[PDB]
Amino acid sequence: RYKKPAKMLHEICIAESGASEEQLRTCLDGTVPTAPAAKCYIHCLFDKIDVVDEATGRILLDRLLYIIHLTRECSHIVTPDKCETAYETVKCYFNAHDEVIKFCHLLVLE
Ligand SMILES: CCCCCCCCCCCCCCCC(=O)O
Repeated sequence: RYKKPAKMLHEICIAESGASEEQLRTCLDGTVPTAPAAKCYIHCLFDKIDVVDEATGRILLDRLLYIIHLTRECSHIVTPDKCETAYETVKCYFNAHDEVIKFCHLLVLE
């Protein structure tokens, strides 16, 4: 609605990743969370919304934006670790403060 599906994504992904609320809560000032469990929380989000490329593991950023210049390079990031791939993609694309806080608010708060 879209607060209801995001709240559920957050609960499922906190469980799967083992990321604490405090670790994720760092997003409130616009900083992309850096804790290994928090990086895995981000991958879990992409996996649950089905925005992870089956072929390569690239993050399908344009597909994410359907769900709500720089998209193509950031959507072609592949690392040996799925959590690092998710973290590097967000860092690349959501490089502005307000961009991060908006998704943070959607996932993290009431
Ligand atoms: C801890 C928050 C920071 C990470 C959030 C920024 C990058 C990805 C955001 C995922 C959006 C999930 C909302 C889509 C779910 C839906 O469509 O219902």
